[PDB]
Amino acid sequence: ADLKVEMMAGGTQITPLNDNVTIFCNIFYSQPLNITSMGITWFWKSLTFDKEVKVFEFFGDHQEAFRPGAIVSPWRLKSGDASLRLPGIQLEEAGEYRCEVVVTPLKAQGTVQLEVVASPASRLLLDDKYMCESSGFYPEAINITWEKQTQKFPHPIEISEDVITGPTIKNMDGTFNVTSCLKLNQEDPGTVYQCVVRHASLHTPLRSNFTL
Ligand SMILES: *[C@@H]1O[C@H](CO)[C@@H](O[C@@H]2O[C@H](CO)[C@@H](O)[C@H](O)[C@H]2NC(C)=O)[C@H](O)[C@H]1NC(C)=O
Ligand SMILES: *[C@@H]1O[C@H](CO)[C@@H](O)[C@H](O)[C@H]1NC(C)=O
Ligand SMILES: *[C@@H]1O[C@H](CO)[C@@H](O)[C@H](O)[C@H]1NC(C)=O
Ligand SMILES: *[C@@H]1O[C@H](CO)[C@@H](O)[C@H](O)[C@H]1NC(C)=O
Repeated sequence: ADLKVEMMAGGTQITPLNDNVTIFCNIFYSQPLNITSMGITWFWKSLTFDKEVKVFEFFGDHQEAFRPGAIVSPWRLKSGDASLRLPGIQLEEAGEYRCEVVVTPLKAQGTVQLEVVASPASRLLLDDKYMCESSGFYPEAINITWEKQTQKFPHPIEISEDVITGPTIKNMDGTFNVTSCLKLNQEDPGTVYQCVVRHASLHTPLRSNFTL
């Protein structure tokens, strides 16, 4: 084609909740481009609702953002960069974004999936039974385990016996919490107990420790 659009390689963009995101869209055109007579429109739709809405409409003479703070800048366009910036991205803004460019009579488009993730914060509730509460994470998938390091065997051992993890619960802001319980008793002195939280938003597991 004479007119093409390239989005993020692979089709998916992941971003931390509340960060300022830039969703890529680069224009390729085989003939000289009049950026003042071109049209760029960004659309959004939830991954479960086929309802699609406009996020930003650019026309050489004028521009309109439908989601506040959203911007495609004329200066980036000079290098064919039609990327959309969304300051302070929210969980509800995850889903699929379509970039559509029109250079009459041609039209080109590209789509990308935006995934917004929130990292869990974890805390121990030690006041027989000990708890570990992880909170404010998104998506719901999470793996909570417990491990222990004793003096006699100085290496982590995962505790599978006597661990009951409660249901994942919903927060009004759209994130989730989950609490895991460790039952003890018959223990050696100086053992370090650890609640280990694994989630997609985490680059490394979150570990919270305590001794008795
Ligand atoms: C999910 O966990 C969070 C963190 O513990 C809970 O938020 C706290 O709620 C208490 C009780 O109202 C407040 O005093 C704190 O200020 C909150 N902590 C912070 C800093 O966010 C939240 O209540 C839990 N959600 C559910 C569904 O119970
Ligand atoms: C997003 O940009 C704003 C500038 O308006 C800045 O204050 C904010 O911290 C940025 N977000 C992050 C966490 O990088
Ligand atoms: C670019 O488009 C604008 C609006 O149609 C027009 O005024 C201008 O002459 C064009 N530039 C060219 C083709 O030199
Ligand atoms: C818990 O122990 C692990 C391994 O010894 C350590 O990497 C981690 O930073 C500790 N966590 C805290 C909150 O001190």
